[PDB]
Amino acid sequence: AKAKTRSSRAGLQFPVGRVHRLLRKGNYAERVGAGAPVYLAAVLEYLTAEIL
DNA sequence: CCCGTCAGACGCTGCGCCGCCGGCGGCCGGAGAATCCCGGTGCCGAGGCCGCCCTATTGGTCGTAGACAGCCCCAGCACCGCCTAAACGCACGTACGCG
Repeated sequence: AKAKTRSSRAGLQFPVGRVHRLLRKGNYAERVGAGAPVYLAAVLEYLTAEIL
């Protein structure tokens, strides 16, 4: 089997794979819906793009 | 002759004119003092590149949040009538305010 990054699978650049781990250790919740981080990383890329 | 009336000239008063002076205002010239570029020079640090590995991704699972399906029932909403305090309009005037 071959693996592909999730960021590409969303057509995104920011590290969905990394940021998902952050909420897991961030203790904001005990369980995270897998859909949430993909949404989250998308937001940041929009925000960062807006400023520069 | 002088007074009296009216008339005419004088003196005084009020005015504008007249010239002077001042002040003001405006406008400008140009010094000149900064800022502003403009070009020459040289880094050091982006940026770029390479090694590498730890984490991200994959497969599987399993068990449990949570949907959802259904349900009861409070209590939020209508509305209805009677009441009056509460709101409203104006009427001054003086006092904050603004210059």
